[PDB]
Amino acid sequence: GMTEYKLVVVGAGGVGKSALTIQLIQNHFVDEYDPTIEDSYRKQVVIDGETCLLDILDTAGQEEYSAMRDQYMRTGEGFLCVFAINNTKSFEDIHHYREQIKRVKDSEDVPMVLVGNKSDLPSRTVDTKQAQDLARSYGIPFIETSAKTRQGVDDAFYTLVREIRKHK
Ligand SMILES: C[C@]1(c2nc(-c3cccc(N4CCNCC4)c3)no2)CCCc2sc(N)c(C#N)c21
Ligand SMILES: Nc1nc2c(ncn2[C@@H]2O[C@H](COP(=O)(O)OP(=O)(O)O)[C@@H](O)[C@H]2O)c(=O)[nH]1
Ligand SMILES: [Mg+2]
Repeated sequence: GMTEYKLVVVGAGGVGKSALTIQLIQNHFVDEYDPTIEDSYRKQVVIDGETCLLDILDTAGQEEYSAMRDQYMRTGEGFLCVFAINNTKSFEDIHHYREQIKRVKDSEDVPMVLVGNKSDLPSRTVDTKQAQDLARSYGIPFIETSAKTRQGVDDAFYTLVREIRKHK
């Protein structure tokens, strides 16, 4: 049968979670997507010759640590932790997202990828070395993306599928 992979995109508001998700789903850059919309989107993709079904949850809204929200995030098999390379605060928030994923999944080795988005912009404030070194501290991959040009979009999502495959 066709394997379905449940992927969750997390990170601060404004980092480009919806833009990255829509680039994967529509193959189009969407510069405007209601920042309050949290929803899931499916796509069949060929990753290493295998057609698999991706189910992408694009998160949104304020933090809520209820039993119901934890139950819903626990359905995720892998997580993209996204920051924007021109927003230092979004990068400094990454550790909080990683800690919450580890808590709900009750595991130290949840499939996860660090994503530095907005790589097309010249206003960089987070050095690539700092981001690579954070991924190394966590023992995860780091992917540089741009939802605008499509740089790294398949690399981010497909690496996460490969991290789920190795974890199973
Ligand atoms: C979605 C997620 C999550 N979202 C946040 C979140 C959201 C908005 C702002 C912030 N800010 C951090 C920096 N300080 C200001 C608040 C943090 N944290 O984790 C990440 C995945 C696992 C789980 S489980 C659970 N109950 C969550 C929630 N709600 C989550
Ligand atoms: N230049 C550039 N702008 C981006 C990129 N991704 C998102 N944006 C912009 O960043 C803002 C936030 O994007 P959005 O996808 O709504 O972020 P979300 O709140 O994390 O879902 C919008 O103004 C987007 O046009 C990207 O890779 N490059
Ligand atoms: Mg959004």
